[PDB]
Amino acid sequence: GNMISAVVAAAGRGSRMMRDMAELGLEPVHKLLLPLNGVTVIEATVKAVLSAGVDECIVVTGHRAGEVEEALSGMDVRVVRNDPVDVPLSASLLRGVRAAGGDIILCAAGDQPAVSPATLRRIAEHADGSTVSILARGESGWLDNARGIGMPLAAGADLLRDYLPLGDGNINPLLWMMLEDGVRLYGVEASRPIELVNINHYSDYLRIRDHFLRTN
Ligand SMILES: [Cl-]
Ligand SMILES: [Cl-]
Ligand SMILES: [Cl-]
Ligand code: NA
Repeated sequence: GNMISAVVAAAGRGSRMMRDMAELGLEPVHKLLLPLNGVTVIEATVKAVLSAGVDECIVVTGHRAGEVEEALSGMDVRVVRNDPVDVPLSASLLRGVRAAGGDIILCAAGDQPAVSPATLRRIAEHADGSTVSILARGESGWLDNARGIGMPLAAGADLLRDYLPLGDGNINPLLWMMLEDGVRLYGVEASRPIELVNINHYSDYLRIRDHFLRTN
């Protein structure tokens, strides 16, 4: 409880979403660079994380890093690039955690821009050295499963440094590993289910954009 660092994973490909755009006869745009709220998806995500009151925000870049970094160029973030770039989400998070000063890390997906600052703040507040907190698929409370969950989450930096090097690369298998090991996982109910939407398909982006257009 001395310092909270955010790590935003903004380094991955999003081939499915780009193909979706091509299949609509649109020019594909990488998910993080799609327009949202007068800015880009990635700027929206970072703004939410900073608005959650973290002491610093690390952003991990890789895929199309030049463009993602240019999108963020006005923002108060510390950028670290994956090199080599072809690493999975867990490795991107690890690179970010390596760059973070804090004892608690708030891990967020760059492509999940509808999480509110208030939800992120609640997630960060429930983490400690031995407790992982996470955006829940349903109601708040202790979790005995990791169905339908992944990001954002918060955890002790030492705990993340022990778990992130393990597994296949995806976050969800690590959460199941943690539960098997007896790690306490606390689910925080989303303000709105839109907060759970990561941009995998173009339809996910349109769903988020529609929410943003409604709420200004
Ligand atoms: Cl918008
Ligand atoms: Cl770097
Ligand atoms: Cl701690
Ligand atoms: Na499509």
